[PDB]
Amino acid sequence: MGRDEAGITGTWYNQLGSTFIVTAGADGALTGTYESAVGAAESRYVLTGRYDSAPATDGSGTALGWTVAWKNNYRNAHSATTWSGQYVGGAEARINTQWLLTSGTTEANAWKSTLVGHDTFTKVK
Amino acid sequence: MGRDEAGITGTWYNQLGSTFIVTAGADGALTGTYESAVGAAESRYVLTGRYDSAPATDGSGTALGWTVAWKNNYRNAHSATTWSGQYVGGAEARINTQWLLTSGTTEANAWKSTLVGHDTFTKVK
Amino acid sequence: MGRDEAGITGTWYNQLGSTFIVTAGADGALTGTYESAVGAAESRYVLTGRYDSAPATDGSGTALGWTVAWKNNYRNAHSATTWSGQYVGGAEARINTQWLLTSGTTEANAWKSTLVGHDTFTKVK
Amino acid sequence: MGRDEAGITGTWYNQLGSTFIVTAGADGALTGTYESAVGAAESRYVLTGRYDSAPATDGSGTALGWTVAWKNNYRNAHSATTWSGQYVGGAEARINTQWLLTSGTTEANAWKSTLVGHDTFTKVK
Repeated sequence: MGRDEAGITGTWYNQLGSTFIVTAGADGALTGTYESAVGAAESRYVLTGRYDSAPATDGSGTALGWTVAWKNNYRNAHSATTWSGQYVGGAEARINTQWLLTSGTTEANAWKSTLVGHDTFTKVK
Repeated sequence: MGRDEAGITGTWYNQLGSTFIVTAGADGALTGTYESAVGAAESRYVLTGRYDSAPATDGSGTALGWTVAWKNNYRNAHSATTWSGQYVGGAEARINTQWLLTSGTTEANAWKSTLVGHDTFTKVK
Repeated sequence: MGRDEAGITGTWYNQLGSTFIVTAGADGALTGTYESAVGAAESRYVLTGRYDSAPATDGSGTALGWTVAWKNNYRNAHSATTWSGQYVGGAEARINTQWLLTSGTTEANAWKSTLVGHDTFTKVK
Repeated sequence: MGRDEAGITGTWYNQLGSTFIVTAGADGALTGTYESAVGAAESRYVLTGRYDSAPATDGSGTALGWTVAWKNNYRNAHSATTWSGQYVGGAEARINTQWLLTSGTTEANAWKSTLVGHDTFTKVK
């Protein structure tokens, strides 16, 4: 099994009130669902990603990332977000991320296609 | 099938000489392998991601993203990159992306954990 | 005078313990000094930037940005950070930012030249 | 004088057709005007920034950054862009940047306040 397979697997909540439900595989796979509290989103969306299944043992976090394309049976926002970050274990376990949200645009509007931000996920709230 | 399922599936090359091999599923799945020409990388790494399988029909690109965790049997760089971007079809087809590369760090070094950049992928070179 | 000239001018502190001392001009100028609690930095560095001197009156924040090149008489880290964000007034006044920190690199290493992060500045601590 | 004071000072053009006119001071100051070919912009805007006036001599680029707040006598877009990058000298001299464009928003919309992109500036076109 992956070192933080147990630590990562489960339900996570960010500062916006969004819900991230993920299963970490022994090989490095992340699969689950994402529900955003904001934006052009309704209900759950598929996510997939990857994590470092053999992280450093020096107190460093565990690198990971995942993607959601914002299409499900209720809604299509013609966009995708990727979160890139690290898992930090312990009593106050966290996933600290930065994200890039790209919308489909014409070539003329591609300069304004991509939003950037940061989400912190915790096991409570 | 997804609108750009055929357009996205295949081999792509970026400005650094890296090779992105991807299969787009009808549902929105991206699976494949990534080989970086630079950095702490050797040979192929698993990737997974998502794309908008029903994009707009107004000339807009197709939003997508994917993740690579930089661990395989040869090397572990304790890091993950996510690419967020859009596919643009046509004779000069492209995937234009921005990326976030997070390394596992201690809490003290988390401020310097994340690199940002941009890759443009084409079907040739 | 600028709408938030009074609100912006002064001393600000971020989550890392860094100190941002700024004067906002009536025209949109930002001038001052920055002292980082982390990284390849010692003592104060010159900063300059700009802010929207006539922001919206709908409860929106006030857009602004500034730059520090990390050279002073004590130290040169061959790098520059830009912070881009907005000022939010009130009892819990804040400047919420995202930043890009570019280091001078060879062309071969340019892909790994730029760090990204986020700082929140407040009037206390 | 700064090592690349002469190299940086002048007129630069990016891939969008925007015009960046800058004077580099011996101390590290950047002052000038910016004219964007795209977005909510008309004519010239004030810019200010900083550069490393004593860069490395190992073939590395010269770190720099600057800010434009998008208010002038013609237009106010309640936003600011910061460019962070490096100057690379030679026959094909370039300023390679990444940028963050923050708009003033309500707290509810702050998650979608910031665009990210990349501009490459050259002395011709």
